[PDB]
Amino acid sequence: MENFQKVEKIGEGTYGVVYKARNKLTGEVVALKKIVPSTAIREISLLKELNHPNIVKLLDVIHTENKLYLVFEFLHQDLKKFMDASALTGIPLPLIKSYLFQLLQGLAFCHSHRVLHRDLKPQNLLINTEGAIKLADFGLARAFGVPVRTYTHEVVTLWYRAPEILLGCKYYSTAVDIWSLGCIFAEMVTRRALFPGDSEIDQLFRIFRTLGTPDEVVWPGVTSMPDYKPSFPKWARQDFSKVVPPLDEDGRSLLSQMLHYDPNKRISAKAALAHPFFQDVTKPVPHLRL
Ligand SMILES: N#Cc1cnn2cccnc12
Repeated sequence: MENFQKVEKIGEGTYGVVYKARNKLTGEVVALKKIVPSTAIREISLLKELNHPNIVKLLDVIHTENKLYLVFEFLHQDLKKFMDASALTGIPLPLIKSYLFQLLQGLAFCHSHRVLHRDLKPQNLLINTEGAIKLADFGLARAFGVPVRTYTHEVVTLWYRAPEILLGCKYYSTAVDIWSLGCIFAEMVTRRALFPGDSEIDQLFRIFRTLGTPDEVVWPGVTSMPDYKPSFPKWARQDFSKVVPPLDEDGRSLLSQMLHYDPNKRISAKAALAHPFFQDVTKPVPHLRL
């Protein structure tokens, strides 16, 4: 693209290469995404108007030469590297709470417009020096489906995937995003992924092992989902105090609601913003290494 000067490759999404680049007329540095169906162009252009302080701004959509490029605001780090970087000591809780609170704000906005992310994970949560956290690639899954490999044949992570998706539900809701964000929340607290599955059954069975094999008591209609099998092992549910120590009562309460099996029982973003866990939320600034 002639108006852009590629500074460096900085990623490789499900969708393709991500470059840091600098607008040749506007001086602007941006994230340049290389990704043509009529539908997909009409879906992306909706995304241009879906603006929020906790959503990485889509600056431009360039359709030229049957190539598609998306230009986003550039942020210098993602939550994955920040988490690796804070492995030895952990993210201080007040910072974890701030990030969760901002991310729920993002989702509450998106969801109010009936837009899902579908593929939340630490690598798509982008952090700045100001104590801000933003959701990247929002709305991209519906525009281009969610691949098993990346264009680089990289394996797409299952770790944050909701059970109803794993169980073959076609028509899933905004609750899928709540699940993922609860998995990330647990991960920030404990410094280990909650459910690090390396296939779909392994991901489903890691879920069942911590939370209990769902049944018709806790999840009405589960046994009639497309990929449910009566032969599932029946595992007992673990208590959360074992799952996420040393998270406090409020956090653990909030966490369990974000991880309800039944997508209709699972906490909404808007209702999670009201949880008393956030009573004393503040906005710390992280110490970063640019
Ligand atoms: N999409 C996107 C995006 C915006 N800023 N970024 C920095 C690093 C990696 N990806 C991005």
